[PDB]
Amino acid sequence: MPNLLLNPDIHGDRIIFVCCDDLWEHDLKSGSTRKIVSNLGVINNARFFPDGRKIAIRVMRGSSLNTADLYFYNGENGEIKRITYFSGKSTGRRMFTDVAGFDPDGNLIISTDAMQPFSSMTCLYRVENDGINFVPLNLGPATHILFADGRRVIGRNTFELPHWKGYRGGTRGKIWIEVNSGAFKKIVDMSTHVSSPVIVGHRIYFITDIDGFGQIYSTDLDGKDLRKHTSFTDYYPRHLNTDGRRILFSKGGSIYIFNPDTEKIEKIEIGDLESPEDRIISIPSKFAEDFSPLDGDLIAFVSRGQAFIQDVSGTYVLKVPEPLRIRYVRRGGDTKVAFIHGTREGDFLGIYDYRTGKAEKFEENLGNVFAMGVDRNGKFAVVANDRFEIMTVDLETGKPTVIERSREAMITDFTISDNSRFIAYGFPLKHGETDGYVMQAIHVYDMEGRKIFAATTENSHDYAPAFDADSKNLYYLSYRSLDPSPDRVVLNFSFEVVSKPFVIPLIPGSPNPTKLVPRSMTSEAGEYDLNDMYKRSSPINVDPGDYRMIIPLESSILIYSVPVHGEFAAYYQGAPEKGVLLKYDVKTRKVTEVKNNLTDLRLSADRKTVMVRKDDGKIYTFPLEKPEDERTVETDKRPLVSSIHEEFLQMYDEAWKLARDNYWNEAVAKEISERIYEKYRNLVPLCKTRYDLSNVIVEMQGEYRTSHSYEMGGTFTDKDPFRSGRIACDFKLDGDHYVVAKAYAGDYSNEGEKSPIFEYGIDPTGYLIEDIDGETVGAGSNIYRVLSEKAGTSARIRLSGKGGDKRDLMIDILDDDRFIRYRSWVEANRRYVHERSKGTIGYIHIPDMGMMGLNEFYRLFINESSYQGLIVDVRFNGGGFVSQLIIEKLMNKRIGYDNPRRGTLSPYPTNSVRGKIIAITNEYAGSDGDIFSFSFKKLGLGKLIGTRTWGGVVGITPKRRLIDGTVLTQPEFAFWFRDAGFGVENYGVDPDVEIEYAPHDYLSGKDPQIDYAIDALIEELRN
Amino acid sequence: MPNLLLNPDIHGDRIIFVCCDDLWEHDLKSGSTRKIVSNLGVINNARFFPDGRKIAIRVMRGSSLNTADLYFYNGENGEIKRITYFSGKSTGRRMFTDVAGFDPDGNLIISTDAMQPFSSMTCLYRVENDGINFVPLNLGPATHILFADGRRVIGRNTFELPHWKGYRGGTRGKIWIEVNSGAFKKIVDMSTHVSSPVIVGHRIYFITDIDGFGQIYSTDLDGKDLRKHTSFTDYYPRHLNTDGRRILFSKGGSIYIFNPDTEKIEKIEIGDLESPEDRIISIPSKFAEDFSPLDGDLIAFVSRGQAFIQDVSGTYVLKVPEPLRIRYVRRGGDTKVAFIHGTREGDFLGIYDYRTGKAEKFEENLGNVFAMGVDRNGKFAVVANDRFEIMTVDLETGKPTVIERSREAMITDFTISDNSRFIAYGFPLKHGETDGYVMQAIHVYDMEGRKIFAATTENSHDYAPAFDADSKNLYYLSYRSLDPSPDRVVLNFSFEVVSKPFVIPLIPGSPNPTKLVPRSMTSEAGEYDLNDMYKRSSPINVDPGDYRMIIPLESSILIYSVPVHGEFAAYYQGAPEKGVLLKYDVKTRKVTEVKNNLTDLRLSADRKTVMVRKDDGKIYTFPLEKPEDERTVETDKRPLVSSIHEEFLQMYDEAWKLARDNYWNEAVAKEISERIYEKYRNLVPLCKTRYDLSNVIVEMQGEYRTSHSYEMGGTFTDKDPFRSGRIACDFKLDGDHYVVAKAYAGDYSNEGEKSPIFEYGIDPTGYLIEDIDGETVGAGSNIYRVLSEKAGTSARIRLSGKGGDKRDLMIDILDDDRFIRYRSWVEANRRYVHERSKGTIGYIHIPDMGMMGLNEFYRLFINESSYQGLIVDVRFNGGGFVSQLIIEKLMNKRIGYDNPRRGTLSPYPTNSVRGKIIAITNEYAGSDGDIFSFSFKKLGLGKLIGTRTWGGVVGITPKRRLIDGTVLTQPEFAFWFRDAGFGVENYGVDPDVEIEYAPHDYLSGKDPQIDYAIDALIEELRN
Repeated sequence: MPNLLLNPDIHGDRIIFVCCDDLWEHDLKSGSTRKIVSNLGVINNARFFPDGRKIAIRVMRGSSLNTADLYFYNGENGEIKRITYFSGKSTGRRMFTDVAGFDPDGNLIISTDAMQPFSSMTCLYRVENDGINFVPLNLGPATHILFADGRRVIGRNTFELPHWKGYRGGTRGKIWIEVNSGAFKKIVDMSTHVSSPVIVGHRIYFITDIDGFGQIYSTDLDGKDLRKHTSFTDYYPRHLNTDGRRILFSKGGSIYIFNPDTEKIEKIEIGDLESPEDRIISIPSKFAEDFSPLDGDLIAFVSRGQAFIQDVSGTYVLKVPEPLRIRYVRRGGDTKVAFIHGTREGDFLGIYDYRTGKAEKFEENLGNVFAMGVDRNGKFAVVANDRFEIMTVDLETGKPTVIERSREAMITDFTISDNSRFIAYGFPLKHGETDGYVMQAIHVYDMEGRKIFAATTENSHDYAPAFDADSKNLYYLSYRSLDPSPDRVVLNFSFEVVSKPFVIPLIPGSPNPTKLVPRSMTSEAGEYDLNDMYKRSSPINVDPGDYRMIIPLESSILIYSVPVHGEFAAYYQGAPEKGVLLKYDVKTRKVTEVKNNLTDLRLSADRKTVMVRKDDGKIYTFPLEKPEDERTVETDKRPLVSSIHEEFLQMYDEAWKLARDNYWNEAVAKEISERIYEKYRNLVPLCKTRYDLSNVIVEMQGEYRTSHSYEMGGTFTDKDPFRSGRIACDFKLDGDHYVVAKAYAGDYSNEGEKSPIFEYGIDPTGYLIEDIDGETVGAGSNIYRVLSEKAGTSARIRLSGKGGDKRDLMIDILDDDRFIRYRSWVEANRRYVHERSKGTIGYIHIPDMGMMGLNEFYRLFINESSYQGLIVDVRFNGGGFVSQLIIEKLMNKRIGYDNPRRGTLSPYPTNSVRGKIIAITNEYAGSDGDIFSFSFKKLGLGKLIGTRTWGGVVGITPKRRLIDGTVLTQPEFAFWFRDAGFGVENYGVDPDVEIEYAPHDYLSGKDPQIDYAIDALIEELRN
Repeated sequence: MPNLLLNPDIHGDRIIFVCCDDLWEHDLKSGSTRKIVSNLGVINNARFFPDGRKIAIRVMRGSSLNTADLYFYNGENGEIKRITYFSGKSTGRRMFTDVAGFDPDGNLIISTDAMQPFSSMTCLYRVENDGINFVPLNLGPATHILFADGRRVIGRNTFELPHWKGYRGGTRGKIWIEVNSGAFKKIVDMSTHVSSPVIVGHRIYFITDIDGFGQIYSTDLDGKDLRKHTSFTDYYPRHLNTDGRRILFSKGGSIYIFNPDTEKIEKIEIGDLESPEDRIISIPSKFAEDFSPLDGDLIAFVSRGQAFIQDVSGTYVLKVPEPLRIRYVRRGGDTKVAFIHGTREGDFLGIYDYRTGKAEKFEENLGNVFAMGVDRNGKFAVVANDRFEIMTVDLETGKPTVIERSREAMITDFTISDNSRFIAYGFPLKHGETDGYVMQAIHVYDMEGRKIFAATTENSHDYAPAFDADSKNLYYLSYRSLDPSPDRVVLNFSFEVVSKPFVIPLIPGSPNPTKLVPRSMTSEAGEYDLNDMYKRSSPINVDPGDYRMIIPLESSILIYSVPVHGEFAAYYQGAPEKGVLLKYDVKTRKVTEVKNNLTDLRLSADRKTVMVRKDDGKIYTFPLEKPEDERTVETDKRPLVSSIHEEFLQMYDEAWKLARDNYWNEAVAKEISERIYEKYRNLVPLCKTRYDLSNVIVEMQGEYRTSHSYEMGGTFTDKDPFRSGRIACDFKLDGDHYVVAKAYAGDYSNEGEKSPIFEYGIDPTGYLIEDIDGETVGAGSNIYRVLSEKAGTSARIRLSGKGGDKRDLMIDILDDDRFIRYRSWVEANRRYVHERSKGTIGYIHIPDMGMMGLNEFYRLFINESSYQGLIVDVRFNGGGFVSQLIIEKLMNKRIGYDNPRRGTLSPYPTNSVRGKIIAITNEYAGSDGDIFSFSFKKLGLGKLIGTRTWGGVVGITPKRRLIDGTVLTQPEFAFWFRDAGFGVENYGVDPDVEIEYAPHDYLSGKDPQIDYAIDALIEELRN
């Protein structure tokens, strides 16, 4: 059982590399190997210093390796020391904050965005005093910095891209070079991506897959004389590193060597190194899901692919006796529960009796199940697959019977009548193969006569169907109560609270039960008749809002309400939505609160037990009759047990299946999948850590050669994320004191947009930081570290300005100051554009096409839209989906005015740009950012200035995760531009005018992109 | 900066050893070193298998390394695997559950007490199927098992004893040997302790300090031909281990080699290996203490030697700017706090103003301070030292002035009048230099006239003095309200609730304020007169109970009550005592509850703020006027920061000082201390882990050559303790199924004394365990592991007995079953003694001389005391202090009877033993156990049978701990037996008849000690 070796570095006979997240050293001479450093978290890069004595190491921390920082290793005394306290943000695809290289003097040059507004601004910094001070090289963003003959060699976006093989977009790795002690020239700019550059002698060796596969090449210090050296076919080579003599690298999990002279490729022998305990223990709550209430006051829940029947206490627990991957568990009888078991083949229905033991599992495939339920009389079950089908499976025989198939989306919202006769469900529809919206009409299926009826019309969104106990009327919710709500910032209106409940008696002639129509004055007791029942529909007198569930009770109705709120947290942090359980008494027609702070709710089949999760993450349970009596559902009593190798295989196959099942093009999928499966499956057994699995999985995802194949979430370590103390400032070591080199601030009156020092009425810029919380900082005291240890609290900071000016304030040491830096940048550029255009041009910047973008666009769109000209800077735009909405705005043309008796003119439309517009874009703007760029030109809103953009317009919508919480993504929505097709994908967008931003432009402190834009508009504004 | 190397093992050129809790391997040949295993917790022993390929490792877990288990290491593939799930209990002095040796076949033999009733029964077991099955060798308790010429060599109690150099007690390490394929003979039994035995050729090499220091010796396989090989003088050698050729060992932190042939000693070169981050982060709550409320609703508290001023929230925190070791912090003004700083020299008073910054620290030494307080007007402070002095320190000048010095105990209970004029305190006294009890009388000191007065008489215990706001009357509590409470088991009575409050008006003529004597009917307003004030004393009408504090308020009085409760938990688990704050309204004379679940309480100087800790460990704070409004005091917001090397030095010096300051003999102390200081201080800088420090400290404690020098508590790891699933049963692998070899049970009707399976009315013995919680256990499934994973929960266990008998019950998987095994043993021996003496002899066993002992003694004393003869088995007795109480019982002689008209005779006394008594004792009974043994003979209660006992009769009473919570102990109370002196110490007690318990006696399954006892009594019972 060998390991998965990777990311090596060489120096003489010694060779360091990574295995099991730890760092190892190998001596070709003796042939021995040893672990030189461990227990620091997950390590992915280790670099030999010039002398070959010390080693710079990049280690990641946080459950999902969302944070990272650099460490030093002295192989002389075995000393270990943290160098940076930046807590750089990183993801699988962009593992920023690493070693850039070493300067001639033998000093370490790092690449980080810790002090930058945009993650992609991984600017270069020279490390001094072991992390005490940091001197910027002002060469702009870079991933590698080599030196040759006194010439700086810069590698841009030159990190590996395993997730996207054959990438040819604008963010492809490129190489520049110095020519005139300050002048730079781009020398390697192939059609494909260039990664991991090295210089042996006077040639730069790098990797690219221009020929269709990853190989090693080289060229003189002028990007000329290209040569193809290796000819691999098994796995792409990665992580090139050298010592000046030979080149080192990794492939398919082994460490190889390439001698530039001999041009010979040889594999290093290392054999087995480490085989940790395969049987691991996990905490059920960390991976729990699908919590459901059963009879006898029991509970059912799924975790890490396993299922359990336990009591609220968590003291008596039973595991369902079934192999890996239980997707769903559902009450199917007094002591019987029905489950959904998934395998590489698909999803299958199962049944288990936690009393006897009988667990006969079916074999009839159901495809990819996403919803499952069982009638109250354990006769059959209802299932929804990704084929958009809703079906009934005979819980006795196992024969699934398709009832109806939607052609727009899955039928996951359904309910069964208590008498097991009707099945009401939401049926997504469209009235055209290209409609912009998808309607949803409730459908009712009758088990007798086997026929479908329309409970609702197909003009809006009707959902949450639910029958009453006696099964006499069908209740449901709908967004039909249209009534606009005003926007407090932008002239606009939205449908905020347009949800309302309705009812439909299954017996014609019977009135709305909530209308309290005296029995003596009605003549019900007719007979079921579901024909044209959508005509008998009636609403229930309850104020419009945002309802997600309706539960009909004897003399009351429970409703789940979701108060209006922003979507920022939900969009970026996946933060759960907050609701509250409301009660409506039919008699009194009064509403009340039953339970708040709910983020999820489930209800028993008997309607007597309620199970819910609150905003605190915990799960509770209480009787509907006495909601005051809730208990906490504990599950962390019994350890969760599993096998790494069994889970890793399971996880690989699922990742491999989703990638295949969700790829936008089914054809390409059948081929790529079938051609990459085995190849990458053989590496799984070499994996010992979640990080090992990641390497295998990502490389296999790259085999689809498309954008948006990401891997997020998942548990990679038990190490806590790195902390970084921030006060929105820039420090500089000058003598024996740290000086406030810069004090970031954007809109003083906005929230969280300035150095917390400003609250004390003083701009820290220029002042000298004496000490923090008593401890003196400076020449012999790392301020970065001290601040790190105070992150998230308030500390006393003694400062000193001009003269005898001395301050001693309680400052809030923030955990992050990115946004403050972003806003600072935007406001700077905004001030710049005004002054240079003599107050005739506006400025607006769009960070992404998500909630934040929407925020930033409108934040300035309301003050900048009425200038002679407008600059819509969309550089570094991270994509999203709201581009269409922003374009729609800019699309407006001013065609009139309103003349008031008093006041100023009112432009019509209001959201109309006054004059000429111009867009700025770089290679760091992609996805929706790609779409926005192409559109801006295509619609002729103005000229596009900058550099070709990213080029990944195949959207995604993940709907399933791995048993460890990992959320993988698959390019499922290919964007097709009219008169261009899918051309944008794997290419990007070409600006009308290309304005490069060379390393020398950064050294001169000039932005050639924004300058051109401004100067260009002034020219157009001469008319 | 080198490391502290230790506990090595050798094999050829390779040499494994421990450094920084991790295991390392060194190759003499190449001279290189590497860490072969880490992150398992703290490792102290590593043993090479025969083939030299695999390695057995013993690792400890739990904050205080209170738990341990064994792991395997395959140097071929680098596989790691946990072998045992016993969760063996261990302490610094007795690190049980380790590798005993290897049998001829190359199998691992382990020594553990996991399945034994007494910790000292570290019986031998052969490991099979990598921990699947365990086969007992039935050779009795052993620490080492070697083999030579087909002869078993057993080493009893042969582990190292660094804490007690020159130990010559009965538990001293000894060596036995087989002579007749079943017959054993003791061969090495020197006067001193023999540790770490090895066999090179045909000689056993071990270590002993018979010459006054640790050295290596050897003798033929007959304990003959003694030879002294080494002649060290720097540090004792430890952990001998060999491969058959050369011997390996450690000394003063280095690894050495000894060649039996050459007889040459050589040091192995290893140099620096690991130097972790010196700056560590700790959690304040984990080491907090001395929490105190200040003004402005602020809080003060001490942790890990540091002090802080923070708000209840813990958001605004200030550290007191003072070097290590702040013992106490006390409010001394609006923004000023007084503190007690400790150094190697002693304790000193200090003052800090968290507003300005002025922190002038005094230099006048105060000795060892244990109580400190400041008047309400920040003029002076009151201090109590271990010299038994109470003094006033001028908070301005610094001049301490001794007021009074007790000669019995410290004066820690004192209070200052609000007007700063009187100082009331408890003054411990005796009316004889040999009295059995120490009385305590409240004393009052007047700052004006400077004279002491007697507030109370010296006939009992008067405490908790407290003045009223106006400083007109002095309140206090006393245990004078004598009134006996009946014992529900043993004919006895105790003073349970005899506490009551009293008051003393400082102005003669003034009545008891609580008596509500109409002002119009009294003529107070006299003048202070403290003369014969103890005559004016008066009680306050409040029911007797167990009060710890009394707080006089305007029209009410607060009293801290402690409901009667057992002391088991408090005695063994140090569990805090539970109290409740009560309120007494002077007017209504009615009592009420203010706050419960309190385990500690503090009160502001203004009597308006209350700070308390509840049984949940958290700290709260609430206004006395509105006790319903309490907030939680948080402190874990700001990380606690420190330096390992600065703390380690601090901790060493303190451990070194306490050891010196508390040794029973001052003379011996001055010499030993001064002679061992530097020698062990030079090792501190080599320490990197708490375990490294422990090694140094323990060795230095051993330099006192006395018993009771222990080291408990302290934080050694962040690893959670090992878990062990137990159901009071013994399993045996038979084929492919585990069989219940034994089902332990003691008194079926008592609590926690039988296998939880019994509750289902079935004796598991004989049955076959099929599966647990679904998972099948047996040949290919470690039941020990499975049970471990269900510890502390209830699991479904399928069993199978004779015929088609099959059970399926929900069993409680316990975390431990020691007590159930102990009770089983006692009951077995009890049943045995009855049957063999034909029902004429009783049996009683005393496990220790603590609360449990008291429990077990009376548990059987009431049914066994009236037989013709009695056996008081006190083997394995762990000591304590209640021996005197048990003797007093047995001391009773039956001299009469009560003849009833109906019923049976009543013996007088009731607690009188009917006839002849006989005691059984082994080397595993010590301390009070030692005292009991000597006494039993000395008083002639009967004969003593067994083997010489432990020999450590120098008691301890720790009263101070290290900044990391570590609790060190120092032999402070030397026991002097009349007509024998201190002879018992370092020797033990000699039984009238010596009955050894050889290994062959265990193999025959016979107890020669209990047999002799029974047979001997029958002989005496012939009269």
